[PDB]
Amino acid sequence: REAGITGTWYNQLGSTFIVTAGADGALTGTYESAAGKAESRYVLTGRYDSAPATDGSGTALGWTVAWKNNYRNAHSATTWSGQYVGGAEARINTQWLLTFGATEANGWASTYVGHDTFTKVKPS
Amino acid sequence: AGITGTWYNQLGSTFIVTAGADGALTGTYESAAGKAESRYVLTGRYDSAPATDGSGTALGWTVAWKNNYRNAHSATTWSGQYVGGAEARINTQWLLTFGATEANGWASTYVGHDTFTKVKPS
Amino acid sequence: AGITGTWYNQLGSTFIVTAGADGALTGTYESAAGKAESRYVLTGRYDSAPATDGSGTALGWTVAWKNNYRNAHSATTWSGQYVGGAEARINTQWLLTFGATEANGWASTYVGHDTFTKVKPS
Amino acid sequence: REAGITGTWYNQLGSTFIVTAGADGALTGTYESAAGKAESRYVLTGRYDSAPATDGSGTALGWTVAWKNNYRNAHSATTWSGQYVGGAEARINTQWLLTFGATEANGWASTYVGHDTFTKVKPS
Ligand SMILES: O=C(CCCC[C@@H]1SC[C@@H]2NC(=O)N[C@@H]21)NC1CCN(c2ccncc2)CC1
Ligand SMILES: O=C(CCCC[C@@H]1SC[C@@H]2NC(=O)N[C@@H]21)NC1CCN(c2ccncc2)CC1
Ligand SMILES: O=C(CCCC[C@@H]1SC[C@@H]2NC(=O)N[C@@H]21)NC1CCN(c2ccncc2)CC1
Ligand SMILES: O=C(CCCC[C@@H]1SC[C@@H]2NC(=O)N[C@@H]21)NC1CCN(c2ccncc2)CC1
Repeated sequence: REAGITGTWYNQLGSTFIVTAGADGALTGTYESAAGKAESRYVLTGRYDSAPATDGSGTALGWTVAWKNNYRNAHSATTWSGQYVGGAEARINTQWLLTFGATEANGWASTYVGHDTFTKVKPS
Repeated sequence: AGITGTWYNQLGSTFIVTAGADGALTGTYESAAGKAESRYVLTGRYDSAPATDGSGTALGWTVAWKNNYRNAHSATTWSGQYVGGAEARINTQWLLTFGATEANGWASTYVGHDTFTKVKPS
Repeated sequence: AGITGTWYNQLGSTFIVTAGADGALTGTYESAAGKAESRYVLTGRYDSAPATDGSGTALGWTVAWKNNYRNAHSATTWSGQYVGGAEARINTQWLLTFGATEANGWASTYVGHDTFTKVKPS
Repeated sequence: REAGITGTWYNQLGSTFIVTAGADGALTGTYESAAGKAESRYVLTGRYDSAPATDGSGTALGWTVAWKNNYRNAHSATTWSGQYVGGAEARINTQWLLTFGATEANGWASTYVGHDTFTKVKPS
């Protein structure tokens, strides 16, 4: 739901995902990474299913951060693909792809893959 | 920036995108494959000040597979880079997540790769 | 080497493995999820002379989901590393490919992640 | 089939995949990468579906290379997951994960993802 997704979320790295789920299916907000070549907040934008199934499945969504802000540029971008699962212990379960700029010859080695689990309470 | 325009991948899907001065990607995506018909909204981000050393321009975008005609309860993100030159291309790898229960969540994401060029695959 | 033994992931699957002197991984895998029953053969490889700087030990293995009882026309590879210490773990990400026609090949691979420890998830 | 898979294959990077598909579902052979921190041949081992479906689908398979041989050790391993599709232009279509040794704190950034298409004739 709009209400369930909008707010502040934290992953296992301690990063802070601040998002608003708009009525039109848009995700907007800011991302602060606790890891990598990043400082302070970055713009994010994405999309979510604004009319999810009523069978107990999660709500599919994704978003992108390009790692450039007013302070620095790490010539890279991450996309997160996953779903919101509501309930007592709400979660956004994601897989991500982090691509960094590379020459054509080195393009084969230009994308990391990983996974982040977002919860409403900070871990550890 | 080279990114703005109409692009096609190897499946024949149509990616119509505008790269704005604020680092945003906006536009529409029409998939030639899967549980999809007509155009879907996309939004993303790109590096608006890329390196000048021959590296590509990092970018990503998302489509949620709901429009006025269909809802496939799923979303794809593409992560990759624009490479300019004689034959400009956008090389991507993608993640397609479909809604699932928590118990079936382990099997909820496909991975793949799409290469986009400006040549209509007529 | 620490790798030889019985490991369990967060799904409750059972990975019984031997890390041999020649860099090979051999053993059996029992999945607690999906189109799978009983044990399946696995084979893989690991770095038999890892760095001494605190880095983990890189490794990977494959299961094809055919045994004497079932054939799910699919295979999973796990890629990751062993990290030793008080609570040894094997952190992995995996790719599960299922047989498909060429036309449906774009939608033929799931991606996920499994973390293995030696604690029976009783 | 055993006959279709066994032999020498080439990917778009110019790497050489030499494999034997055994009756027991085993893949064995050697891999020579044209890219990255690699020289000469490396041992590979994997598995394939030795009784695939008869409906026109491909044959699921995977294999692993640890990037250590008699000459060097790059403290890393790649797995390829994919399928053999037989016919006039036989192919092995794969996705891969390349993991390199990392400390626990840097484990989030320890795996590259990519894709290789193997054919019976060298490209370009
Ligand atoms: O580190 C960042 C930007 C921050 C990413 C933070 C990541 S997003 C997924 C995960 N979840 C989080 O919450 N945080 C992390 N970008 C790089 C990566 C590697 N780079 C190269 C360059 C050249 N060769 C190899 C690698 C340089 C720039
Ligand atoms: O097909 C789509 C939406 C269109 C995706 C098009 C894809 S995007 C990457 C690729 N590049 C393109 O240009 N086109 C393709 N969504 C399905 C996925 C599978 N779904 C399930 C549900 C339950 N269990 C298993 C699978 C149901 C929803
Ligand atoms: O379920 C299995 C085999 C068991 C996989 C167990 C997985 S391995 C990674 C994870 N870690 C574990 O410990 N366990 C799970 N194979 C299916 C996959 C989906 N299949 C299709 C076919 C056609 N269209 C779509 C999907 C049919 C075959
Ligand atoms: O390059 C190789 C080994 C050869 C891989 C060849 C790859 S297999 C998939 C693709 N298909 C091929 O045919 N060939 C390529 N291994 C590394 C990678 C990155 N490494 C680090 C270390 C520390 N921080 C970051 C990165 C160091 C060791």
